[PDB]
Amino acid sequence: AVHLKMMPEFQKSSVRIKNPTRVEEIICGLIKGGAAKLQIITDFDMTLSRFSYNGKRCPTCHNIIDNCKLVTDECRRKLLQLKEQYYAIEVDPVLTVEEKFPYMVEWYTKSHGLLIEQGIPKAKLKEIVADSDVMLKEGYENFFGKLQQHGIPVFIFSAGIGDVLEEVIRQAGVYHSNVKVVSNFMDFDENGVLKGFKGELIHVFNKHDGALKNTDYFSQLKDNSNIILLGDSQGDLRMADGVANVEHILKIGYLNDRVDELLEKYMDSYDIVLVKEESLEVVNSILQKTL
Ligand SMILES: O=S(=O)(O)CCN1CCN(CCS(=O)(=O)O)CC1
Ligand SMILES: [Mg+2]
Repeated sequence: AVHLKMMPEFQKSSVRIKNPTRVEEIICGLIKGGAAKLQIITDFDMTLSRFSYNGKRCPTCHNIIDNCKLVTDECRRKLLQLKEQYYAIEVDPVLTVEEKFPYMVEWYTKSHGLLIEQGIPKAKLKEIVADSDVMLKEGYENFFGKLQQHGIPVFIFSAGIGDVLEEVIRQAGVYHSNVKVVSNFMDFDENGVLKGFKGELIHVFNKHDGALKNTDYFSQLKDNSNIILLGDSQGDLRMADGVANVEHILKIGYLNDRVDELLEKYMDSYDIVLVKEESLEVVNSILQKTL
């Protein structure tokens, strides 16, 4: 039997849970299925990586390139203007999420277009990442470690930049064979210089589309009918839309900012809400019981 009251990780003040009885029954099912039935579906930026550090906001994978030595101050000025204009639409309470779709396509196309003009070589991504301020959430080594030990499928589905994300986890020593990355991947020219992005754009609000376009992955994992989903946006809730069969799914959401505005909505839509929480200890505690 599962009792959250007796799990110390669940007593942290960052832990908000609307329906603890329901959470216990989902976790109960996760434990029952063990390793053989488990898979993880997660975004990257601000979920696996930190939102802030020492009162200073940490970079998204996109920001790692924005802030690097290969990008000029005038470009960063334009990237910031794009962000100020378009982020206001992202967080706009009046527009429906569907209405925000074209605006997100514009923002990401325009910001990716600014990076392309700056001339980013593939060979420099290692240095750029090593010199960046990116941080993984506390407990990432045990997170990735226990999962790889038990061969648990991990699907990292990111609206960020796939090449950057991959370099982050590679340098962290946690890009193991069980980890599949679906993101916006760079397209390089004959000289190994960024000229564009591959495939269909993934942004904060269209992850449903990509979830369905990964049938290959999810049908291979038909038996993995128990899911742990980790997100930090409302859009991350769509990341399991491609899952073959669902027996139990637990949804854990990092609420990193806009806390007063979003808390009620997060508590209604995620089973577990982690408020201004920079660790993976709650998910790790569930894995400890399950694996
Ligand atoms: O062998 S099986 O795979 O069938 C289930 C055993 N598995 C191994 C470790 N235990 C004890 C950790 S805890 O319950 O103290 O967290 C959790 C579940
Ligand atoms: Mg994110």
